[PDB]
Amino acid sequence: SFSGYLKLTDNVYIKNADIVEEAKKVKPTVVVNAANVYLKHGGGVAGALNKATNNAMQVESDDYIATNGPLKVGGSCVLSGHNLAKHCLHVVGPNVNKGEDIQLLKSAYENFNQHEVLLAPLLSAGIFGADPIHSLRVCVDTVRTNVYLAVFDKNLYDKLVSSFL
Ligand SMILES: Cn1cc(C(=O)Nc2ccc(O)cc2)cn1
Repeated sequence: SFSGYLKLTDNVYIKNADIVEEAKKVKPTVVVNAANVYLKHGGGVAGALNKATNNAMQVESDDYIATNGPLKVGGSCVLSGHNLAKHCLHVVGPNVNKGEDIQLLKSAYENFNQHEVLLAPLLSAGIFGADPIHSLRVCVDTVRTNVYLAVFDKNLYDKLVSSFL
């Protein structure tokens, strides 16, 4: 199972880890992708997860978009986890670099409550432009299921743990 995680709360755990390497190791039931509404997995966590699937995630995602249209900011969809997980929960956190409503981050984290356990990144963090300290706070105050957060950046991981209230 998950190893080397620091327990933050009853249900939230955190580790300084590459979520792709963590997914290949754990092979969780659910890996969360930091998706955009178009499921265009170009960069950040999405680009890394997609590259690990040899682009199979993008091929599946394009078929999903062709059939269903784009997701909502704050929404999600369950697709295959390919070689990384049983499922991938593609969750769209607001991208503050695209001027999206930061208040939608709580709605984005609510998607995690539909799954008993997840391996996830901090939503809207990284190239999505939100403050990761704020994202972790929304995560702990919203998610009730067991969430194992992988934070790629060591310096950010240390800042998140040392400032966690
Ligand atoms: C590697 N990495 C660093 C960050 C970061 O520091 N983001 C950030 C954005 C807005 C803020 O108000 C404060 C911090 C995200 N990923």
